[PDB]
Amino acid sequence: PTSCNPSDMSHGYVTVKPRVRLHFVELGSGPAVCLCHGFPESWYSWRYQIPALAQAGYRVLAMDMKGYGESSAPPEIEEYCMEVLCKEMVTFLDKLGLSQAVFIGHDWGGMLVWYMALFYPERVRAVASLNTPFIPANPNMSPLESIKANPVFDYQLYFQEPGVAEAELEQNLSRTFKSLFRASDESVLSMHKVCEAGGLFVNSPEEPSLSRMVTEEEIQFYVQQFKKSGFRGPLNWYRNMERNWKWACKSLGRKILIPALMVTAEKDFVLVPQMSQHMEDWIPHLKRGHIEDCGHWTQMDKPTEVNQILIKWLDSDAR
Amino acid sequence: PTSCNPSDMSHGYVTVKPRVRLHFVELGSGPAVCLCHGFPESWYSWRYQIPALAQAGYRVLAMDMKGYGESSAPPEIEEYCMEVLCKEMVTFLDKLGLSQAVFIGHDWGGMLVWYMALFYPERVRAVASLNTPFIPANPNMSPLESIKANPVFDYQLYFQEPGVAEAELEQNLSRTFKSLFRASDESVLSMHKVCEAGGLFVNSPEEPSLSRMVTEEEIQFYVQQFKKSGFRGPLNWYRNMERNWKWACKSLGRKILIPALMVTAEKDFVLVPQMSQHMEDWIPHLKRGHIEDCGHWTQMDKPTEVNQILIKWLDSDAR
Ligand SMILES: C[C@H](C#Cc1cccc(C(=O)NCC[C@@H](c2ccccc2)c2ccc(OC(F)(F)F)cc2)c1)N(O)C(N)=O
Ligand SMILES: C[C@H](C#Cc1cccc(C(=O)NCC[C@@H](c2ccccc2)c2ccc(OC(F)(F)F)cc2)c1)N(O)C(N)=O
Repeated sequence: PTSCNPSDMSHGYVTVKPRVRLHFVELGSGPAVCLCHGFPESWYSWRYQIPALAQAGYRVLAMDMKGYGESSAPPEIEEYCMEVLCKEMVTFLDKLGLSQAVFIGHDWGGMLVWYMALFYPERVRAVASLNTPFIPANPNMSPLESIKANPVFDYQLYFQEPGVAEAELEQNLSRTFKSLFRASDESVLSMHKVCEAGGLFVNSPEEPSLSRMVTEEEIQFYVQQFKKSGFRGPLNWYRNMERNWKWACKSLGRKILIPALMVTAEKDFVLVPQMSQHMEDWIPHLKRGHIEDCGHWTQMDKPTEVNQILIKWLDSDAR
Repeated sequence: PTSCNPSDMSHGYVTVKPRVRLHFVELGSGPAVCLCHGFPESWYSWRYQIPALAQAGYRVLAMDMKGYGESSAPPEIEEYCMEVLCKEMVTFLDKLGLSQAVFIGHDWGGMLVWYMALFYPERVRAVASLNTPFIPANPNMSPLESIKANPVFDYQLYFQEPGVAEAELEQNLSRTFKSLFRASDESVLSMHKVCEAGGLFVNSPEEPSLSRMVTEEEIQFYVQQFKKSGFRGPLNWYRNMERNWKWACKSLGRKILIPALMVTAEKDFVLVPQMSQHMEDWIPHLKRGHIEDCGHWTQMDKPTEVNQILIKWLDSDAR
């Protein structure tokens, strides 16, 4: 599929709070579709979808999420709780004069668009998530306890204390992104026992090979983006589990009634497809896509499949 | 009508050439409507139309024209010929992924949108001009000669030599804009015999009163905008008459066939309504509005009337 060159894009900026402005890239005309990337990514993670969606007749707004890229990265950890992040995205729509938008997210952006649909359905025309399932909060089980009962989420405890994971991820950015952005069959990093091994990359090469999914030029773009604000803002998305849990609990007796799509990825070994298995009981109008041979980095692993799934669903359920 | 606060707007930037980026403000969803201001104005001259058009179901893109505001102001005079300006606006649409837009202009922006419709009709869904008529080039009469046969366009000869009008318009910006932005019954400046009187403001108060059309805060916004690049870029729009005439002559045997609207203003003593009188012979699908008691500064003189005319025409002929 056709990709984006960053300097041939229209760049938009919206101030949603005194020291917080959101940056986005904008392409096409038609119904507004807002794309929300995950950790640790960029608007550029949507590079294969932006031209394709615009060509299909949508107005694509591909965000730099708060903490990333050209968006502001306030220093405070609580600025990255889901409650604040969602209300800023509503303000974003307000300042653009958009009554509604389709929201499509991946990874942490998938979590965000689910909560947008849950708490601001009147502002969400339709919602789609790649990899990230929607699991309603259990008001009887705290979040950090649910993380210890699952060993693959152990890197999340390593991410908790400010400054620790930042030093490792920032020490060599090219190594960081070449180590992360890999197909499942190429994966080089261990998510289990990160805390007993000292860090996330201790048992990965100092000069890793380039994944089949990405070019050297595409890696260097992410590198350039993360030189701006570093990893603190991105990591802060993980540092609000108790507040996110308390907020999510305030919604418990309610369903998501708007058109919705869940896209699972066969080889995402962290956000595994089985984690989505009873989403229908909460989301009555939920539709599904599923991508075989697809790892965690869904948009760049299987861009053609992603594009086909999204455009078919947009054309029937969002338009 | 509701106006705009500049800090609650979404701001967009598009690079159309190596050292030229266009700034615009963006509000609403629906068909793309691009608003092009005149001399010496700003996107903010559309402040009463932007919320109203967006509320009526349009996606408003209100430009800072090249040379103004947050848009680039390259130094070269030939960068502001109509030929270059229009091709940049096509590039603008290209980079936004817009196949077409409605173009609405006033004053020099009215001239620009007429030439967009003439040379790039496939990119103009519909075209509207406030005050500025469309008069096809006379290939037998040079432009500076046509200006001497009309005494009201004598300030245009004063505008020709670089640096001269700049010194007068820049010497006190608040005085400049308070002197210009006035109703016809309040007008304080003489357009005739500017060159024999030495300048444009020689016979106007050093501390002029504030027009009924504008507040002190609105004046100071223009003042702040013109501190950025000064008047050279704006004045350069007048310094390309021979090239604009040669380019316009290349189109001579052709009509404008797209939906079109000409809005005349009873009390614009420079762009007088009579100047539009045989536009129908060139623009077969031309419709008309006419605003009584309206001077040159149409959008802020009669904003409610302008809004009503534009929305009625957009809803029938552009949508
Ligand atoms: C509320 C709270 C939560 C949450 C939550 C929600 C969405 C996403 C994430 C998340 O961590 N995304 C990063 C995954 C990424 C990664 C991992 C480590 C470091 C950097 C990047 C990765 C990379 C390769 C890979 O390949 C494979 F699959 F491993 F082979 C898989 C994943 C966390 N909570 O407690 C519960 N229960 O939701
Ligand atoms: C191709 C070439 C051309 C052209 C062209 C096209 C469109 C617009 C203009 C233009 O000059 N716009 C500025 C008017 C403005 C002004 C005047 C002087 C200084 C600053 C601002 C003004 C202010 C108050 C006012 O009030 C009233 F009506 F006077 F009472 C009227 C006008 C020139 N050409 O040779 C021919 N023939 O088109």
